This record gives sequence, C-alpha cells and structure tokens, in this order.
Amino acid sequence: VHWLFTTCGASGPHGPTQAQCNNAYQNSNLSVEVGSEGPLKGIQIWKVPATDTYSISGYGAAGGKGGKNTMMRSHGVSVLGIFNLEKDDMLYILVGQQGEDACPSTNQLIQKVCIGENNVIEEEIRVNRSVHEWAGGGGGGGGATYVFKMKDGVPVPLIIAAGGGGRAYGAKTDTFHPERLENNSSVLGLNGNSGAAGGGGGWNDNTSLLWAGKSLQEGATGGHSCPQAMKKWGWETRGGFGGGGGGCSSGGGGGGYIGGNAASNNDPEMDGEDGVSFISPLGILYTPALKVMEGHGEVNIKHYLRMKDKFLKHLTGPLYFSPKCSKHFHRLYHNTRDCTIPAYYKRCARLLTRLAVSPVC
Amino acid sequence: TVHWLFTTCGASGPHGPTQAQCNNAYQNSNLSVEVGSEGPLKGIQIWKVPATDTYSISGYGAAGGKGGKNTMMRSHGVSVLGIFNLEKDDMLYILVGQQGEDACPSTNQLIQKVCIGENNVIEEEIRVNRSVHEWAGGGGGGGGATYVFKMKDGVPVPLIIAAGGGGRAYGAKTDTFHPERLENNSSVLGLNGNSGAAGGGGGWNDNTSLLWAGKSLQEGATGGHSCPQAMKKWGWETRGGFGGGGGGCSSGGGGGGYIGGNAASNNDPEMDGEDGVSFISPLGILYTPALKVMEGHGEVNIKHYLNMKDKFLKHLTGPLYFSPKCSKHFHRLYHNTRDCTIPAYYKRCARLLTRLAVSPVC
Repeated sequence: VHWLFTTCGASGPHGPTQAQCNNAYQNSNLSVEVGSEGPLKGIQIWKVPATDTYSISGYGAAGGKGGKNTMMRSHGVSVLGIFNLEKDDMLYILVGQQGEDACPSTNQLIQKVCIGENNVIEEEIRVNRSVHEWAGGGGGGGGATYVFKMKDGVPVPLIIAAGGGGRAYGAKTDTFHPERLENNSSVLGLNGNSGAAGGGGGWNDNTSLLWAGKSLQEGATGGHSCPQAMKKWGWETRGGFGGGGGGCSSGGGGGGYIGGNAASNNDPEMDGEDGVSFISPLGILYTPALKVMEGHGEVNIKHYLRMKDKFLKHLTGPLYFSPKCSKHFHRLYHNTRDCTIPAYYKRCARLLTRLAVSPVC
Repeated sequence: TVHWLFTTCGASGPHGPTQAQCNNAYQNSNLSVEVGSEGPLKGIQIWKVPATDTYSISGYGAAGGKGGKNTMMRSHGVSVLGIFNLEKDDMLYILVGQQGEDACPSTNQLIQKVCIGENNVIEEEIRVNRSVHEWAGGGGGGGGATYVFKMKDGVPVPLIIAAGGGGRAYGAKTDTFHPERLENNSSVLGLNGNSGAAGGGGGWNDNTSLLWAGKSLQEGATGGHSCPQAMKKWGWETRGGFGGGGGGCSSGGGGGGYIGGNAASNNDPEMDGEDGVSFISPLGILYTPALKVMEGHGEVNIKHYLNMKDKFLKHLTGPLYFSPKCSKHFHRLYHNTRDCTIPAYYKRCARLLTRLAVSPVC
C-alpha cells in the first residue's frame, strides 16, 4: 500500500550504506539502490511501480540539544506534496538525519557539565561575559529531507523538507520565527551563514569550511564542530546528513533548500536557524511547512486518491484559527499519517499549533 | 571530593570497550586505566591504586532490556557499596557492566511495526499452536555484571560484584516477586545460570558452552548472543550485555553476577529473566545492602572513605527514618551516595529508597 523511507539506522553526518538499508527493509516490500561513492553517497534510489498520482510526504529532521535541558530541540519541518509519476522512474531520496545533541557525553569531564558538576562555562560568561575558552555544547543543526529526480544528468528537486537548527548551550527562550518555504527555482539554493558554528547546507553551493554543512549536490554532509571546542575537550556536536551545520557554543544551522544561518559569533544563547523548505511547481503543496519532527526525518509515499478528537485538545491548548485555515486544517486532521496513527498523535498536536501561527492564516 | 568514576567508556552490547575508547572517555580527568586487547581480560580496566588508604568502592550493575513493547519498564541493575583497605600500587581490575539490548525500538520495519502495536503476529502464534517456536524474538537482553577484583599470584580474587538485571519479556504486563540476592562467602561456588531457549547469565568462574548463554568472567565475561530460531525470519537481534548477560529470545534472558541469573526452559512471553547474584568479599565492610537502581550501563565510583522533584523522595524518607532497624542504612544512603547527592540523579535515588523498603533485610 505505502512505502516509508527512513535513515536505515544511520545517524550523524554520514548516511546509510547499502547493507544498512538492506537490513532496514529485508522482509518489507521495499528495495532501494544506495549509492556507494560520489555525491550520491547515502541517498536511496527507488523505482516507482506504476504511472499514477502519488502523495510524497517529506519530513525533515530535528536539531540538537544544548548542554542544558531547558530547551526543546528545534523540530524538523514537514512538506506534503502531490506529484505525478511515470512507471520505472528513479526517485533519489535523502532522508535527513538528526543533528547531534550535546548530552549525554562519553567524556567524563563533558558529562560533568551535562549533569551540573562542572561550571566552567557559566563562570566564563560571568567573569568575562563571553565564551572564548570553553567552546562547545551547542547542538548541531539537523538535516533536511531531499526528494528529487534526475533529468538528463542534472538533478531537479521535488520536495525539500527543511531540518531544524541546533539549540545553543545556554538557550532558554523558545522560537518565534516562522517557517520559510520556497516555490520558485529562480532563487538559488545557497548555503547558510557560518560564524563560530557552521551554517546549514543549501541545495547547490560551494562549501569551504569544515564546520559548515555541505549542500546536496556537494554530497550533503553534516559539518564538523568548531576547532576551539574539539581542541579544548572534544565536545563534538556534528550536523546531520542533510545540510546539517555542525555547532560550536552556538547551535549549528539546519539544512534545506537554503541553509539555516548560524550565529556570526560564539554566542551561547544563539540557536541555529532552521532551513528553508522547497516545493516544486511541478507538484501541488498539500499542506504548508510545519515543524513537527522529533528526531530523524522520513519520507512517506502513498497513492493519491470520537475519543481521539477530545484527546488532541488536551495536548494543544485553545488554537485560534481562521476561516481560511479550515481547508488546511481538514486535510491535516484527517488525511496525514500523523493525525491518524495514535502513536504519532503527539506529532499531530505539534502540527496544529504551528498551523495556528502559520503565515497562511 | 576527589573520586574515580569508571564507566562503560561508550561501549555497548556483548563486547566491552577498547583502550582507545577509555582514553577517549577519561580524556581530561585524573583517571587513566589499562584495557586488555585479547583473552579473558578483553574489556577489563586495570587501575593502579594511587595511595594506601581506606577506599569506598561503589559498584553498579547494568540494567536489562525492554520488552516487545516501547512502553515497558526495564529491570534495574543492582548496586553494591563496600569499604576496603587498599595498598598503594595495587592493580584493581574493574569490569563495568553493559546493559542488555532493547527489543524496542528497532531499525527493521517489520520489527518496528510490532513495537508500535499495529502488527500482531505474535498474538496469533499462541492462538494457532500451543507452543511458540516459529515467531521467536521480542524479549530483552540480560544486563551485564560489574566486577571489581584483584589478582593474587595470577589467580583472580573478587572484591565487589554488582549483578546485572535480566531483561523483560514481550508481554511483560505483570511485575516480579523476588528480592536481591547477595553472597558474602568464597565457599559458595559462583557458577553460570540456568539457560533455556533464551540464554542465562554468567558467573565468576565457569565452563560455558552455549552460544546463546552468557559467559563467565574467567572466560572473558562476553555477552551471550540471541537464540538461533529468533534469527530465522526477521532476525530480532537481542544480545546480552558485556559482563555475563544472556540473550533474550522472546522471554528475556538473565543477567550476570557472581552466580549467573536463571532463565526459563520454555519460551514464555510473560516470564522475565532472573537477575544475577551480587558478591561482597569478607575483607571489606558492607556500607548498604544490594539495591536495584541502574537504568542504563553500570559504573564504579571509588573514593577515599571518611569516618522540585524532592517531593517524590519524601514519600519514602518518612517511614524509613524511624520505622526499622536499618535507619542508619537510609541515612548513609541519602547523604553519602552520589545518586542522592547529585540532584540530576534524583530518579536513581528514588529507586534506592523504594528498594530499601521492599528488601527483606528491613
């Protein structure tokens, strides 16, 4: 009936191998060609079994957590689109991976910061009002989900569900920034800004720094951490398999069509920005860009065409809606895989909240 | 305030850590250990005692694996606190136990669809046939045990052994009815545990032969693999943790210790795996009795010996204070353990007090 594309158990900056996805779908009716080398390394290639109308549901990935627990990791954006496919077509799918959390750590000295035993960073923000020595702890940016196809060698993007920016070490306040989505190919899919932490990788750019995440046509690799942090104690918070920019004391940027810009300096309260999502004019945007993802991304492909209601208002409070956002509300409430499977009802509660503040409301 | 904390060095599963993994774990700390590369000492951390003094060695075993449901509470690992008089330049061999493999979540889509509750092939197995032998897989891995032992003329001598809890079963709806087991005499021979389809635990000195059962410390304390029939179709890998843990199948295997944990003969999705038997040697004093507290891997804390969520602890601190003969046990546990002194480990401290009340010593 449906095909679900996951990260095949791969986590971090580099993606799955062929054997990882072989084990991830062994007795399942799903087979993919995983690239062994080149820039298509870690991208799953899937053959369509019919020439029908499909509904590709792309879900980005979350950013990392800071050295504290006073933050919820910036959730990954969702983009649902209905597309027309022809039998035996090749769908190149990059299931973006989660940006690395700062905690828990295998290093005793860093784990001491994670539980509260070490206070060197708080001391530096108190005696010098800035972090220049004890860098690190800002979670790495999350990776975006890239669903695209190849047109005479050059790749054409279909859906790009952006990945969330990593959280900063001393982050406290929650995000106010809306979800950015693009429909025109006239604007370029450039990489995000990189300062101390790395910025997210775009759709097509030229990555120069190690800590900044790479673009998709560049192989889409999670950026490294800043050297100050790896040199002082080795607090590696690398970005995710999409455009995930690795994070220093500031959170790294997330990936997307346009990468999420990271903090220009080493501000321990500055989180990384989420990426910019993308929908192709060759398809139609089913539901707008909404952050919902808790961990790794995923891609759902299916053929196009009572007590559970009271449960959702307990999770999400009184949500102001517009008679315009009713169309989007219905398609979301009854036809997505989040608002139907009870285990993913926690996702649906998130989806609605962001639909209330949405720009198309 | 100086203390030496031995962890798992980031290793997991039936095989322990390497020397580089531990140098990476104790990178910028005043701790450095020697980890073996082959043989029986593969994964064990050798530690040179820095001075001649009376130390408190707190050994914590490793928890067991979850069941064939994501919403399953795991069998916690046993904690043993002891005071030992140690000499300078004494080589302390410390094995930090590793938790057993969880059944949920899992990368395989078929296995994962069982963990969320939509696929019910296991529930149909008992309806068609009386005995479950085809849809094997769903249990929890046996938690590894934590050993702290010295070497006398090349023969190993134990000091502290904190048993690891055996993993839980697929349909583990009801809880168990047994307390912690502790041995205090070397006369009692520490042998391997009883193994059925899901392997049993691992003892201190034994001659293990079953591949699905955990191995003893004299053999290497390698975790036991899962039963072959569970790898037949979907390949539900649920191996026991490093330290003598047992593979789980569907019922869940037992953890290790001085004496290996017990496992059932028939694949029952309700019966869990019995945890191992802890050990404290006669030369050291027992500070507090054995209590199940660890939620993940084990650990060891050595230190020089002297002499909002707080409300969830006060429900237990009330009666324990003046009710039994173990009032001092509660006081020293609440004021001297790093579970109760560090505010982040409050949950661990909550499991301590709870287990002090149910224990037959009180």
